[PDB]
Amino acid sequence: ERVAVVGVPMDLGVDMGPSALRYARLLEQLEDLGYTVEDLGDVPVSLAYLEEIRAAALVLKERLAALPEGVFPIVLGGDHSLSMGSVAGAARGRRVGVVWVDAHADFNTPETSSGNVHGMPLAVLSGLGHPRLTEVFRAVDPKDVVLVGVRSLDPGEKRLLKEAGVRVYTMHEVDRLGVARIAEEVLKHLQGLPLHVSLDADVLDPTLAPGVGTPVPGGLTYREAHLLMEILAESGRVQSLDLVEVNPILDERNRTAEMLVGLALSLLGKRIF
Amino acid sequence: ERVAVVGVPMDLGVDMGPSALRYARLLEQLEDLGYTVEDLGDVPVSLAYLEEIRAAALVLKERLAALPEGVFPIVLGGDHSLSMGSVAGAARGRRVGVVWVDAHADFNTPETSSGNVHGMPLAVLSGLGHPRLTEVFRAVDPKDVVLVGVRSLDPGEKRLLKEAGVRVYTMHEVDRLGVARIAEEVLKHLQGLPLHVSLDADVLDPTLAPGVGTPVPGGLTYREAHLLMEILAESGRVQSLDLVEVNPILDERNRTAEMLVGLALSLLGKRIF
Amino acid sequence: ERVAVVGVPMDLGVDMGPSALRYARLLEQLEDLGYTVEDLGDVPVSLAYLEEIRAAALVLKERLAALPEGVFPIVLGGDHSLSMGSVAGAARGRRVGVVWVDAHADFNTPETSSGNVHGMPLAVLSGLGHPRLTEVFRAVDPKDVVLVGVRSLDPGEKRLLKEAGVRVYTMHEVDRLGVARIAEEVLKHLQGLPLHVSLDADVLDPTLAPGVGTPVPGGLTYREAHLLMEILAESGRVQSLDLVEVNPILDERNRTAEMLVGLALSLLGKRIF
Amino acid sequence: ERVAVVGVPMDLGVDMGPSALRYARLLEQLEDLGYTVEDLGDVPVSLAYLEEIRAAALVLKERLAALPEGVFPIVLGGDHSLSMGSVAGAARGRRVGVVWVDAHADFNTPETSSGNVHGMPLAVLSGLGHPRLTEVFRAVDPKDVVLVGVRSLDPGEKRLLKEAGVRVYTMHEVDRLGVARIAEEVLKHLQGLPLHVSLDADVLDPTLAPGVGTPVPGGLTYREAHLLMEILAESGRVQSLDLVEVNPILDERNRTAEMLVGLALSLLGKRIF
Amino acid sequence: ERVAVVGVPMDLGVDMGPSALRYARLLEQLEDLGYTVEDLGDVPVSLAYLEEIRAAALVLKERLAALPEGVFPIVLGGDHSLSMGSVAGAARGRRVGVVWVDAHADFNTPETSSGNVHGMPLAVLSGLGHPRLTEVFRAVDPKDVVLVGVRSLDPGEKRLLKEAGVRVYTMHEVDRLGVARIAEEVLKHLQGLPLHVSLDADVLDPTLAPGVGTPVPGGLTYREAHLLMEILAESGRVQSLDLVEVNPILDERNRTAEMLVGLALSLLGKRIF
Amino acid sequence: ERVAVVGVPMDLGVDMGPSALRYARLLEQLEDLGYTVEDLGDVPVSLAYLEEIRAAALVLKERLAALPEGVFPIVLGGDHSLSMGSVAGAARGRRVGVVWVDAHADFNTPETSSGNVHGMPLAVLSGLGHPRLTEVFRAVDPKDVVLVGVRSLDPGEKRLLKEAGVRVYTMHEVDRLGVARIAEEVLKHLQGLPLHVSLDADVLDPTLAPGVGTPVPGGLTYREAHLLMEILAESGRVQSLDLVEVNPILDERNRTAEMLVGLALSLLGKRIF
Ligand SMILES: N[C@@H](CCCC[NH3+])C(=O)O
Ligand SMILES: N[C@@H](CCCC[NH3+])C(=O)O
Ligand SMILES: N[C@@H](CCCC[NH3+])C(=O)O
Ligand SMILES: N[C@@H](CCCC[NH3+])C(=O)O
Ligand SMILES: N[C@@H](CCCC[NH3+])C(=O)O
Ligand SMILES: N[C@@H](CCCC[NH3+])C(=O)O
Ligand SMILES: [Mn+2]
Ligand SMILES: [Mn+2]
Ligand SMILES: [Mn+2]
Ligand SMILES: [Mn+2]
Ligand SMILES: [Mn+2]
Ligand SMILES: [Mn+2]
Ligand SMILES: [Mn+2]
Ligand SMILES: [Mn+2]
Ligand SMILES: [Mn+2]
Ligand SMILES: [Mn+2]
Ligand SMILES: [Mn+2]
Ligand SMILES: [Mn+2]
Repeated sequence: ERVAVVGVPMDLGVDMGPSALRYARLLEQLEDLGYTVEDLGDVPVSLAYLEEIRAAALVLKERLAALPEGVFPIVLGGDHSLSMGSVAGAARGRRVGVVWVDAHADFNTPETSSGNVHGMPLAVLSGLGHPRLTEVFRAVDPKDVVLVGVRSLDPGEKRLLKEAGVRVYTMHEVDRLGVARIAEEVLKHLQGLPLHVSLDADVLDPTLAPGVGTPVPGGLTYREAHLLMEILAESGRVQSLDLVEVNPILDERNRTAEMLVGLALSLLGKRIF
Repeated sequence: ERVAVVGVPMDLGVDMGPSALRYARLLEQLEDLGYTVEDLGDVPVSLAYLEEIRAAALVLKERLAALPEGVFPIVLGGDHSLSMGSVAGAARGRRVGVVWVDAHADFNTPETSSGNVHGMPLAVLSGLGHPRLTEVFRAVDPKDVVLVGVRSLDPGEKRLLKEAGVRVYTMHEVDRLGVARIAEEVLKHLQGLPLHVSLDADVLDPTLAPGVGTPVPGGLTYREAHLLMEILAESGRVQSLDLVEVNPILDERNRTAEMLVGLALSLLGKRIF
Repeated sequence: ERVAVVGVPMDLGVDMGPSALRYARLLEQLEDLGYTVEDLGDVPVSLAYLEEIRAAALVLKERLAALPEGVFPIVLGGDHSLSMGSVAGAARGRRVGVVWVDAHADFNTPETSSGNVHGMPLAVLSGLGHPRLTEVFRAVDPKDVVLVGVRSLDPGEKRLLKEAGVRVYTMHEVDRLGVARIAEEVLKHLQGLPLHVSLDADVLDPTLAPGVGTPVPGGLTYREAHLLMEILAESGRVQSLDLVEVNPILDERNRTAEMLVGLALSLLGKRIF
Repeated sequence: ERVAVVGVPMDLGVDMGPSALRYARLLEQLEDLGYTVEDLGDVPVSLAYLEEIRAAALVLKERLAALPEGVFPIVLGGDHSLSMGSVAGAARGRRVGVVWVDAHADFNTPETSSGNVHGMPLAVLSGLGHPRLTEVFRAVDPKDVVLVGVRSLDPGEKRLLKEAGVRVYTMHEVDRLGVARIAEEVLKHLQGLPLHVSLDADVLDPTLAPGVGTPVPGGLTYREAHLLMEILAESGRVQSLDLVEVNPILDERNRTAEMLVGLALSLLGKRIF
Repeated sequence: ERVAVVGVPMDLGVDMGPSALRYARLLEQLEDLGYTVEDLGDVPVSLAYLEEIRAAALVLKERLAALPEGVFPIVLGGDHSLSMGSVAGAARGRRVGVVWVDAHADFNTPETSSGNVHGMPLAVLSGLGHPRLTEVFRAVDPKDVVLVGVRSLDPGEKRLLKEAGVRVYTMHEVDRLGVARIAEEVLKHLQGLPLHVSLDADVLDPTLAPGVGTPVPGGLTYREAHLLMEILAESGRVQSLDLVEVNPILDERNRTAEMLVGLALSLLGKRIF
Repeated sequence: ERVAVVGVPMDLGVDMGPSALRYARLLEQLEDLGYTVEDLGDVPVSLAYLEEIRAAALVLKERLAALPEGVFPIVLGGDHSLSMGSVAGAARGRRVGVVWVDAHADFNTPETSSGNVHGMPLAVLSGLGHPRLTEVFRAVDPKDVVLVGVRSLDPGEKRLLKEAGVRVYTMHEVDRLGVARIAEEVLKHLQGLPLHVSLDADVLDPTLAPGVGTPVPGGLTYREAHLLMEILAESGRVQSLDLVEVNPILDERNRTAEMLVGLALSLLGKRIF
């Protein structure tokens, strides 16, 4: 019944993502859906910038852990790095499954690689990476993580993912199996666990979502993304959500932000029938 | 072997739809397919406009009912309201299955809703709605009706559809099951019955068919629409067809009209092999 | 030019009907008439027996549907129940008119009645009755059905027939109008449609055709039956035929089977001049 | 989400009530509350005047009955007589509970009494009174009616009310039990039913609402009226509302109209917290 | 249309339950209802007996999973322990709602308690209990389970039920709310899911069903039990059924078995009107 | 103030019902209630027996029609067939509502069915059935009839009841709505009309009233039956009553007759407070 929205304008043009999502009327539409919604505003944001990222993500983690239970958090973001804080915070010390819907795996470590932290959050959350990050953000077991829509990986990432035993559904599996079957398998693999969904806008085909920093051709269609959100919603186990990497500076008429808002609605129960 | 084409330029810019469809060479192409074709011209068209709609639809019903049996009728339209007359007329007092391919259910009543009659034809045909319409247009049992491609419904419509027991395949089912399976299920549900296909241009994704009054994203692809028509055609039970809601004023290079003409050809037997 | 004969020795002594008909030289006489004939042998036959009947009729339906078009099928039978499969199969998914020449209407449902399925085939074909049957055998529309020679009906049957709007020519109409006029009206009522003739031996007066399970006095004379067949033949629209209910165990010198073979020859063009 | 406002400037100076209510910014404030509002304008108004009243109320009934379901109607009025049409029209043929908040019971018949029709609407609605009125306005069972705030009754009225079994909460009961308890009892007595609230401005103490034709001392306080509206709103069952008897000619700075507009907002969800 | 009946004479005198139920003409009456029925015979049955129970339940699970889809399975039993296999098998790997109509919750684990396995099946099915059982029988999410008619619970059970979040309707709720409302709430709570109904004879008042191992006073009346079955039947979502714990050795004239057969008929569509 | 009791010992062991009812001191208790009572004795009684039934019922009709108005008639019976005469006679040519409290609908016609006339009285009274009966006993419009407590119907009866538009409250509705609400709805449905109550002993659960020819489990409880009678009594519109189908030969200590006598007392005003 209750939903809390918090923004993380972190870009360490994605820092404009939270405003774009708000402008796509995420809040008004959540209310039309029957939810009572509260906008918590934005979390202050001031190798590269590791400490600054740590500081911001820490505020986020603490902000989410404070929420009275029963309040569904939706984090609007810039960098996917914010997920280190959102997942750790939203998990509330309990075992949660993570469904990472992204064109990338974000499973790099300082060792595997351009040194961008927003390319290592899922690894950090899994307990792999720089100590200053894992010490406060490790929050999920690699076996309780599922990647969906992946189509671009670094050599080092591939190794780590395999070593860690993370279930990965690349676009190859999406094409081969279909979203309906994959969604079912995702729920089975993470059965009995509350689920945190982290949705990176770049999972959508670039033709549909141009407003992303690292576009990769051959992504999910509008319909597949909605189906995935609908099936995950049906499970009734989704407890939190990240809407990240929206970059209005590369977008067209804010359609990428509008896309993600529509997907959030589907994930929270909006149905045709 | 025989096909009769009649237009209903009713908009009570869709009134330009019949001309657009004729300009897309529906007639010439039906002949290339081996059918002998006759253009019957247009039916005269002069809450909102209920009596005027009733009058026009009545002329249409009578015109179709008077056709010699064995002559396949294709009604070109503006408003989907014309289907009250086309289905009642093409049914010939007989039990017919109705396959409504539309982004909407057109199952509203004066009570459920903007008062537009073109949003109530399927309800009327099923015997629900204003007495002045149901008294002369009721023509199908709700159980012999199947909706395909629906992605937008009003609250009242949902209730009526469930109460009536109408089989509904929304885009969610389309994504989940696939058109092939849905087409098979349609034929099974309406097994042994002649079939009337009512095709609303808006069932197609807006990116593919922009020339429609009420576009709704996430529609059928070009291929899916043809596959549906081809499987229905294989049954050999299709007996009549409506090609409605084409709006050239909102279209681009008449591509929406061309889309529907191609779909009509597939429904009438055109095959790749 | 081509005729295919198939037997259905179903009695769920009419199971001996196919052999009796073959022994009456149906095949040799069809050849003398100029047809190239192929005997397909018999379809395997193993409330009462509904599933067994469904199985056998389904094999029949598939066998007929698989025939190359242009091949006239003649089904020899025991129970008239086989018509659920012969009509559905011979229809080939297209609209066909049914001329049911029988002393009975076979229009009962499980509700209207002794529970014998061979008393419900026409109702099933018309979409009325047990779901397990109508779901695979519904194949004709009530207004495309004409009963000729009826002289015995159950109370429930009368209701269903009137509700369904089936054109019925009982012996009262035969006596009042004459076969010539009735045949003309049958063709008019089913104008433009290919015709399936289902001939039950009991339509003939018992004095002429004793070999039937449920004889009813006051039936058609030898000449009337031949006149009906000859006029239907002249239309050039007859596409399939059932020769059912021949029971050699109750017959005299196989004359009933010989009667039906003679009528089949008239239906297929045999003429005095 | 949707609200429709219609006025009935009937005084057969209360005819100036609709304008006064509109000038109190009822519409603008409903929008600030989040509702989408449509002003339908006024219904034409031309023993005493029974036929003229009937005509106007009939137009009103039809106008409300034609509204798409889901649209909350608020009728602005002069005479409370308009309620014969508003309740009958807003009921939509279904069983509805009526909460009549008035200093009077308006339960007179031509027999019980000054012949003013605006003193008989509730009786008429309950099926008691002149045939010309009950024949088209009877719309509620006396047992689904609850009067709140009554402090002035005619001898005849008392008899009819008791005979009919109408639940009446006079100011004596208000003083004794308190509005909170009375509001709870009202919802219980009319449990499971959609509610129509008819608010007569004279239910409020004259010192607070001087702009009324028949002021009666000892009415509801500002706070009690708002509490009643808030508790009724919490039920989520209120479907329609009448704001009647506002007379600007006897008012002071339009405060009575402003009072009612404030109460309408409370009834529609406005809350301090 | 199709029903398969299988018995599990497990008592590890309830082992005589399957014969008692068959003697109550379950099969003959299902056919009178219009279903085609097949008796699959019985599944071989040879802390306490955990492995033997596991073996039998496994055979049952496989037998049901192997059934062609569309075939409604009814499992006749001795011990309710058989449900570990019937539910897992009937679920067919898909998400199913479970309606457990029992005087007990059968939600014990080896830890919570007399060590009887037939007092732990629902817990096992929910994934709680001995590993040897949960590894092959876990098949439902605690949130998709609803208990109806409970009137006897162990301290440990109460904890587990609350921890798991299982919706429980004890006889207190039944008395307070009424079966009509409870049935509605059950369907809502398990909306959109196929339903498996597990009916324990002891849910019925002992005065009505004496033939049960653990009778508990204050149970459901004959009418309440039929109403529950009728409302669940109306949903059209019931896909499987268990009829367990019938003990003819403690019964009177087999009335408990006859009671359950009647309830099965109501659940499968039998209605007064 | 005045009550007339007449018996109809018709069984064409229910013929012993009138004596059983008298022995239950119906008369003495009616006097204790304040009524002046007169026993008119019994009406002479000499497909099946249609003419004999007609003759007896006719004598009954004439006997009741001849009673001075203001005298409440109570007819004690054997067969419910007597109601053809009691209702027609008690109606006195005026429009009366009929409350048929029975486990059966008695709405059969010679066509719908074992040919027992006592299974067709309500139909006859409604103008459906054998001409010999309807010509002299038709006396009520199907729309002024309400059945309460029904739990057993023949297929044909269902059709006739729906066709005729008779309001039917089966035990399913009783369980769902409760007698209180049903009694209110009965009075509303028959508002403004004098009421004739026909009470068949078999409406009561067999466990409570074993003395009936066709017992059907799941009937009304003692309290429900008294509540129904008390609410009908409160209306003050009940004008006549039949107490039928009491069979002392199948009864236990005349408790069924005592049950009905008690119910008559409640119907005639006996109250606890
Ligand atoms: N509309 C936002 C711009 C996004 C800024 C994020 N820091 C603001 O101007 O407040
Ligand atoms: N070419 C057609 C145009 C279709 C018009 C819509 N009422 C004409 O104007 O004759
Ligand atoms: N001539 C066949 C007899 C068919 C009668 C029924 N199955 C045979 O005996 O081989
Ligand atoms: N303001 C209104 C006056 C109240 C009218 C009521 N009929 C007008 O001048 O339109
Ligand atoms: N009639 C059953 C008896 C059920 C006893 C429990 N195993 C049998 O086949 O012997
Ligand atoms: N005691 C009554 C008995 C009624 C049985 C019905 N004809 C008598 O012999 O007069
Ligand atoms: Mn990412
Ligand atoms: Mn990414
Ligand atoms: Mn449409
Ligand atoms: Mn549309
Ligand atoms: Mn026949
Ligand atoms: Mn026959
Ligand atoms: Mn008033
Ligand atoms: Mn007043
Ligand atoms: Mn149990
Ligand atoms: Mn139990
Ligand atoms: Mn009766
Ligand atoms: Mn009865």
